[PDB]
Amino acid sequence: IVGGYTCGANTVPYQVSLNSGYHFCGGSLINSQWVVSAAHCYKSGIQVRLGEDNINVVEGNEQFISASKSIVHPSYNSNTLNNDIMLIKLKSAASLNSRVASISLPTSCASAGTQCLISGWGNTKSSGTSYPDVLKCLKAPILSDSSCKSAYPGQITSNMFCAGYLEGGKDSCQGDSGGPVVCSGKLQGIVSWGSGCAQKNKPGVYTKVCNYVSWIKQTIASN
Ligand SMILES: NC(=[NH2+])c1ccc2[nH]c(-c3cc([C@@H](CC(=O)[O-])C(=O)[O-])cc(-c4ccccc4N)c3[O-])nc2c1
Ligand SMILES: [Ca+2]
Ligand SMILES: [Cl-]
Repeated sequence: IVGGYTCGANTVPYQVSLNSGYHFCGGSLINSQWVVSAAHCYKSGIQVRLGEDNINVVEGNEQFISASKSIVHPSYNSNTLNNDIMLIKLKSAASLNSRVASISLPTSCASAGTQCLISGWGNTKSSGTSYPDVLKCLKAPILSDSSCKSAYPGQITSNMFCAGYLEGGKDSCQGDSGGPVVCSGKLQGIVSWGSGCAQKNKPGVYTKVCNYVSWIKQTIASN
């Protein structure tokens, strides 16, 4: 997260870290046995880490559970990153409490101007790599579709939205991918891509979760 702030331990109880010997993507707990992340964060050998703050120290509250299966959206396109969403089922359910809780799926899509909270252990520099130990947060508004399309002409599908600041300085970045964009207490986006991080006129592009609710629900129901 570039230009963000330290969240505070466990203030984002739905945030998860996908780990394969190191943190590679974030994700969101949507129920005690399922997580939502981005399809491009897929790989085998994933361990889901819940209740984390400092990812390099066991401070307590952590639950490390292996993924039983990962379901990448069948229509995911790696070249355009359209349908960049993935569901991960956990081998055993997580014990939910105040430090580990699920976030709700939306009923409606959010509007431009909606303010949301983006979090993750991704890079904090736009020029170079500096990864943090604790979770970083950023408050960012959803931009209008015309501003999004003007910034990424021909690359925005109806399953994406932009959120951020056109002046640069604040954005999500590598390592934040797969994590949550929560607005008014509902999971509205998934960190997906962007051009560099926090560059002027190149905002973050997120997966528009509201378009996948029926799919997420049907898929969980049949697995
Ligand atoms: N500016 C943004 N809002 C933004 C948001 C999420 C991003 N995720 C990534 C991202 C970048 C990479 C690098 C890899 C490298 O330079 O070593 C790449 O391919 O350009 C990789 C991933 C990535 C790809 C597969 C699995 C986990 C990952 N973290 C990113 O999400 N960039 C991002 C940029
Ligand atoms: Ca830890
Ligand atoms: Cl266009």
